[PDB]
Amino acid sequence: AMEMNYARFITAASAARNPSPIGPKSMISLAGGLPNPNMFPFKTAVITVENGKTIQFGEEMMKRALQYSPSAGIPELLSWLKQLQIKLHNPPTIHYPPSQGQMDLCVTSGSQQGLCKVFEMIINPGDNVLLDEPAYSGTLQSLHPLGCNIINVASDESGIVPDSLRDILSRWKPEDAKNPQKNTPKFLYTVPNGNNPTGNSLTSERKKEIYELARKYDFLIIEDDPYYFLQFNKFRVPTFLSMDVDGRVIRADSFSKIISSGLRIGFLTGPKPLIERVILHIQVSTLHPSTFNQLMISQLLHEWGEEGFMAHVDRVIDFYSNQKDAILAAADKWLTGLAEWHVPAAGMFLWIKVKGINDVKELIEEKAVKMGVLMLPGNAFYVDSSAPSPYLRASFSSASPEQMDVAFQVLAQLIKESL
Amino acid sequence: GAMEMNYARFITAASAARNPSPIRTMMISLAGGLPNPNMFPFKTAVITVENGKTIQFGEEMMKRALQYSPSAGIPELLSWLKQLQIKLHNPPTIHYPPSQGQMDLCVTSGSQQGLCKVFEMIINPGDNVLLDEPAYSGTLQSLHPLGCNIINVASDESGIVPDSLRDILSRWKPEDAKNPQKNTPKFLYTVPNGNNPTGNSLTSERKKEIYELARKYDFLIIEDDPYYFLQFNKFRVPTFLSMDVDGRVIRADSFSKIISSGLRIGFLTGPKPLIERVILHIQVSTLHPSTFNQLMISQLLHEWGEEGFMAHVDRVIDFYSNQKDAILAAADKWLTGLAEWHVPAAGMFLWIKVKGINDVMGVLMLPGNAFYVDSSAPSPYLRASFSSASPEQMDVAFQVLAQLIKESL
Ligand SMILES: CC(C)[C@@H](Cc1nnc(NS(=O)(=O)c2cc(F)cc(F)c2)s1)c1cccc(F)c1
Ligand SMILES: CC(C)[C@@H](Cc1nnc(NS(=O)(=O)c2cc(F)cc(F)c2)s1)c1cccc(F)c1
Ligand SMILES: CC(C)[C@@H](Cc1nnc(NS(=O)(=O)c2cc(F)cc(F)c2)s1)c1cccc(F)c1
Ligand SMILES: CC(C)[C@@H](Cc1nnc(NS(=O)(=O)c2cc(F)cc(F)c2)s1)c1cccc(F)c1
Repeated sequence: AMEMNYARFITAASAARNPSPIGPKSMISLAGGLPNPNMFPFKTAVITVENGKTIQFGEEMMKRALQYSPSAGIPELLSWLKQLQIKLHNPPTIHYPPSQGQMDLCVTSGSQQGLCKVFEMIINPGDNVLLDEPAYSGTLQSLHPLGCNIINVASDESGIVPDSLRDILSRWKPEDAKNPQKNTPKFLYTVPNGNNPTGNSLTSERKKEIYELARKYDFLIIEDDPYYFLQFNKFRVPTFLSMDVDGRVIRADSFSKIISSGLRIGFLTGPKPLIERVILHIQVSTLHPSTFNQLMISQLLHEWGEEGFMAHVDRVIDFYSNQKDAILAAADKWLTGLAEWHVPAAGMFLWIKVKGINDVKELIEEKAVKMGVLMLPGNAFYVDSSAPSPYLRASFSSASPEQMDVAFQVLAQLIKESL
Repeated sequence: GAMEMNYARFITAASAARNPSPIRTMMISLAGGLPNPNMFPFKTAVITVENGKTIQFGEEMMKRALQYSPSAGIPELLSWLKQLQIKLHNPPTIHYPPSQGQMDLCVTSGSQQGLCKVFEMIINPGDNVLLDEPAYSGTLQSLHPLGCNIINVASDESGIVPDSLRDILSRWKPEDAKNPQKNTPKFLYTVPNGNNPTGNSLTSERKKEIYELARKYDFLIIEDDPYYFLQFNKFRVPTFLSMDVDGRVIRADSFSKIISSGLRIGFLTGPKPLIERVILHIQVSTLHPSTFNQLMISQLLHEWGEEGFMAHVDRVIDFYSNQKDAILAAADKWLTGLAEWHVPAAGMFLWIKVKGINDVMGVLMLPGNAFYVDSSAPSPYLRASFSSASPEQMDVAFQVLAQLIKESL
């Protein structure tokens, strides 16, 4: 375990944040001075749940659900998720001292809130960041105003190529990480399972190689992993968090694809000194994630248990895997000869390279639309969105087999008559 | 008439660099990245509402509630709130061109989210900001890491004293507002009704005097108004927004004291170029406020109508006014000649100056220290909460406080 200097990953503004000058701690007991919840108009709730179950908010629970709650999340959700992270990832940092990157969790208002806060905590203008393009548009949109240089790491069907990362890092010496003025990268960001838009996932062996490069040049890994629970291989690949001997990994998990996107509940797992910075920023922004929505999820998860949760996840994977089977069969049918793709390892996107056409934006935004078919041009997933893209992101989250037949029959036509 | 605003002046390099999503460019569509909501385990909901009513999310409505939604908020809530702001405040900027500061509204994940993003949009390190201490601890905690210099404007039982502001601003010539080296204040922040922690509220005439100075030295007014709907006398004071002929007011409204604090639904009203910067920052952080929680509130507001909402607010004001009376009666009984206090005009707090002591359950009592920029400095003040203590609890709590004061003198 290498010693971490967390202060180098914390901006002046982030470091300046202080805890508020304001038995077992609960808002039920400690909210006497906060707004009186008897004034709130919602009184009880029943929410039906799959397999003929319910969640009930009685009068007391409704008052809690409608009241303020801690910035890091409700304690019982944090506690249940801590145990989930232990079971799934057994992170090395569980019992490290706080100052050495003890594993710490924060519930966030979506995972993207967590990620944004992490990026803001770290990045000064002119810092270098590593990621693999095509990358999620939200991440690129988030990094742009922070004024970092984004250095693109090559990727393939197995995600980031370690040799590319190695080749990028050879630009510095390892000892340059001790010299702020050398500007060695502050972090590597990646989506390690079912990258949006590619559908590609890292292997265990590559993750080990990337982790060791992160030690060698002393940078953080931001493991943005919203499709962790949507891997089609039922043996889930070990995560960067699971290898994190140094406490250099910040992991973002999301409920958005398995439980609800609209509830805006995700969570960060990472070293305590960095997670604390994020919590303090949350505390002066959203204050906390919706108490009501946390209680819906926390109650569901407590009633399910870890087995029930994982069973749910399995049923979600089964649905998306059948959808993947269907979209790959339409691709096989119509696009063989006219386009390239890999089988998605996780998530909900098929990434289609159109052969013999430099850009596909006109092909969609005039020709495909007019034929009642829309897919997404690839340009949005690069730092330079004006550069030509031969790629299309096709979602298999919703469309029927019949709809995928039509869309791809229509795409095949337009590819033929555009060559 | 209306002065021309240079909104660029109030937008950092970082905030100005924010761009909209290329997926904004947008029938069998495989283009979207929405997860399939049929996979989500919550299926329907029934939520009981005060005075006998129910709110129902059927199957389709539940799938919407559990799914991503627009960044500024759901259209039904946005339109209801827009019409609320037009009716209450008649903002002079309603029909201005977008670039001249047309009134815009965003639903936020609580009002504080809106305010934080506004502060972040505006402040470079070393900028001057105006506010009245004692101030909301959360605002001070938000401003500290941005590295602004907080200039304290004097205040009293009627809030900010315009003559202090006048005197403070006279340091600059008004032309200095166009000279970045002079570092004229970028904004004035205040809580105009029921200031946390003082309980004091601005008067109509002072608000007009403050606005006049804001125009002359060209600063924004950040109107943080979460106790607007807890005005005890029920004769509403005109807002800074209602006098905002220039589009220099950003207003924060909260549902935290009247509908729910825990749902994290508030709203931000302001000039479109500034509100757009806040929306773009939201788009890369929370994305939007919870769709479920927005729908709860929107369904409620629509079954109530404006009349149901105001009847609700009316009963909430009566409850807090009755609490104010009880805490004041407790204070009269136990604290006269040991302490001093003004009658709160709104909100949830009694601010108590303890006589003789240089520096300071049931009723939460917090030292005054937490409401100043310099929290290490001695404070003879206590902030006492009256949101929930019963009359018996107030009686005991102040009996105890009187004893502690007497034996410490
Ligand atoms: C919503 C606001 C009111 C809270 C949010 C908070 N965030 N973290 C907290 N930590 S705690 O007090 O130790 C705590 C831990 C629990 F597990 C349960 C509990 F009830 C209390 S309280 C707040 C924010 C800023 C200033 C302030 F005084 C209070
Ligand atoms: C979580 C607990 C620990 C807090 C509860 C609080 N009670 N009053 C508070 N006032 S505040 O920070 O100004 C505030 C008022 C609002 F209305 C909203 C808001 F976001 C913040 S915070 C606590 C702190 C100290 C002693 C104690 F008994 C309880
Ligand atoms: C109508 C609006 C509400 C939709 C429109 C969208 N449809 N597909 C998208 N694909 S995406 O950018 O790759 C994406 C995928 C996710 F799975 C999650 C995510 F946050 C973003 S964005 C929306 C949804 C979310 C955020 C947002 F800016 C716009
Ligand atoms: C809670 C009661 C006491 C109300 C009494 C009112 N005072 N002025 C009002 N103006 S209005 O144009 O009739 C009106 C009515 C609506 F139904 C909706 C709307 F947007 C505007 S209604 C109140 C609200 C806020 C602060 C306060 F001091 C008093």
